[PDB]
Amino acid sequence: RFVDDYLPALLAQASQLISSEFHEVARQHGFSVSEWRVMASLAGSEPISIGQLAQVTVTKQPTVTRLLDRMEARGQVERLPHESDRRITLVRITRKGLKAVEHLMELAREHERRVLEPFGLRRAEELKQTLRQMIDLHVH
Amino acid sequence: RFVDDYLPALLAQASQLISSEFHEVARQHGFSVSEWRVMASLAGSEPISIGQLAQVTVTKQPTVTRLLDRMEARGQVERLPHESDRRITLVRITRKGLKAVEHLMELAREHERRVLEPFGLRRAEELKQTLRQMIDLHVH
Ligand SMILES: O=C(O)CCc1c[nH]c2ccccc12
Ligand SMILES: O=C(O)CCc1c[nH]c2ccccc12
Repeated sequence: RFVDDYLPALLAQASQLISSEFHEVARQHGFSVSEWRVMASLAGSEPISIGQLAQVTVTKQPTVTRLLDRMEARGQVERLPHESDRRITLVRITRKGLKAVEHLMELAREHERRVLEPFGLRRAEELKQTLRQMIDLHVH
Repeated sequence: RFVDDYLPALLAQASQLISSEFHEVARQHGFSVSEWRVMASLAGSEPISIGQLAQVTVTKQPTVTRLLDRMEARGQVERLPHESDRRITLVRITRKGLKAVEHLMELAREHERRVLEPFGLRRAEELKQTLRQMIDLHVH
């Protein structure tokens, strides 16, 4: 059957199944999916643009802006002007947001280790390498 | 940074970027994303359950049921009773739906070939193999 080997379908199914496993943990720790994606994407990062955040969190930019309105109100993130461009807003995690998400990030790493363990280090690194190359070739 | 190598984030970004490329083609041919996923998942398939269709199309089951209401009204799919279980509904593509989607499926195969060409046959097959194994290990 067409769908059994069609790459976009395989990527989307694998992504949904693994992510839905971790979302149960995230919600048990008081996070929504979008809050978790934003804080995990910003943790240990320099400030990035709203558009970059939208791409890496796979969230539409108007949705991200509304999310940042409330996460900034809760002191978990901060928006800042671009040092040069008046049309670009940067965003960073605050210390409060980092402390809020650090434990969950450790649980995320453990869950990822469990997902990748049956494949071995070689196949795991090959998968991550291929995905990174694909993203860098298709990002706008 | 955590997010740069986190497998669920890599899978979701790669999936979104590649799929969004093909969705432009699908809509130019008059398909919505959900209609394309249903018809492509059913093409060349025996009847499958609603729950199976929801999993492979990564669409919530109530959403799939509403979608099938209108696709069945347009004669593109047919729901049928399970030969044994009264609690299971099966669904299939009709000849009309297959003829509607066949050309688009060829374009999908060409787009996939372009996406995978830089990686080579070995890395492409390794990726598809790993994704299939991951789905089969995490599907409920
Ligand atoms: O490209 C998409 O629309 C998402 C990938 C995808 C998930 N399930 C699918 C079933 C058939 C064709 C494509 C898909
Ligand atoms: O697990 C998810 O919520 C989807 C995967 C995902 C996409 N972008 C992300 C950014 C940070 C952490 C996880 C993700």
